Amino acid sequence: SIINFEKLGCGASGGGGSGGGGSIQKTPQIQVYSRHPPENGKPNILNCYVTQFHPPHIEIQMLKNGKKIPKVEMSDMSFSKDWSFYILAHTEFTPTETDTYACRVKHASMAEPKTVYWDRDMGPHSLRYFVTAVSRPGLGEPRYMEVGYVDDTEFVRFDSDAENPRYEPRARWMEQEGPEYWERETQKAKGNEQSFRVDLRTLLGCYNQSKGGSHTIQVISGCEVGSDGRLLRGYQQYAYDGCDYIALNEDLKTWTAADMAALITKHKWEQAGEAERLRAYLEGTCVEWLRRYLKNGNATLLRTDSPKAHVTHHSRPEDKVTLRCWALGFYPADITLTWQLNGEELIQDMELVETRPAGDGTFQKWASVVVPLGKEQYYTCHVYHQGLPEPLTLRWEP
Repeated sequence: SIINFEKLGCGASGGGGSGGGGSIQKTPQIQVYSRHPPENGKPNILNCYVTQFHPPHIEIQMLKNGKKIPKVEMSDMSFSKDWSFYILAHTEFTPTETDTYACRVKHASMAEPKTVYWDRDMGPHSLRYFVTAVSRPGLGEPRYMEVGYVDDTEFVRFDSDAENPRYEPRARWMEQEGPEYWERETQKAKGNEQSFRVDLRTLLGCYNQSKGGSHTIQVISGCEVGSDGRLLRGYQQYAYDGCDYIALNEDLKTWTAADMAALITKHKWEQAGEAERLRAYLEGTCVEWLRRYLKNGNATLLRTDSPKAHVTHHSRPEDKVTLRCWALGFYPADITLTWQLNGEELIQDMELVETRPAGDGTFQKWASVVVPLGKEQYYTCHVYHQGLPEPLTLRWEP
């Protein structure tokens, strides 16, 4: 159960650089890839994973031979611990030898849309809430969202963009909570929404920003608990336009303000005993609810799916070849892939892709090395994942 938020009540920012006020934007990183190994003539799903961007507004289109693909589904948007947003667009498709696919992204951080072509050569637990408030001049009321996570698995979500917005289960094991829970969480969310609506207004004044621009407030709030059930760490951190604003220190008693506007918030909260209020929530309410949720989803929350790995072989100019080690169908996302040349791990030549969602609950990742033609048997790929009885070791098999 998320905490009830207290307004920030900012002061003049005196902006002369980085503050959370008028954010310097983050450029989207894009990966375009299929969910399953591509086989000409076989139905598949093409994914366009977009990450690391800010502001949250973004336009994504998928293209086939240069023409917009009509039905492209979009996952709900989320953001990461570094405040940046991410989303997954995907479409059903049947690849052929000559059809070209691409993903085009328009975002305020770039002068023009970026088009990326699909190339297919071959113990401890936590309860965290990620909150987003985004003003939208000319597009309606501010959008407000509360997204809850138990150990990185989304389990609840409230999104104001509806006629009767309500807290909703995002994990099937939450269906164990009765009507009272949903009703209470929903009303609390609607109350929190009001506090953020007010803060968006006052921050504009503090940062001397135009009433015509869109701005974002983000919060990460929650607790991390050990296997013995004791609180390991408590979190209450805010960001304005993607930049740190104010955060509760690990002592759960003091605040760290990031700019002059936040200094005023700190003083107000100091005088009002806000840290004391958060400490109580973090050490009690937060931990108690986390225990309840962990009970509710128990096995689901400790599940693993081991990676299925294989190495593919690709030509290069002259006497070189690329060996690519693939890890597919694994869960959770944490994984390590390495390449070794007779006992040593390679850094120099290795290329990697950020771990990405297959779109079915599992993840994918690959790591490659460029090696001399004829020396493929001198290299071995190593795959490390918590679901494996032991690390996988593999080599190119012609």
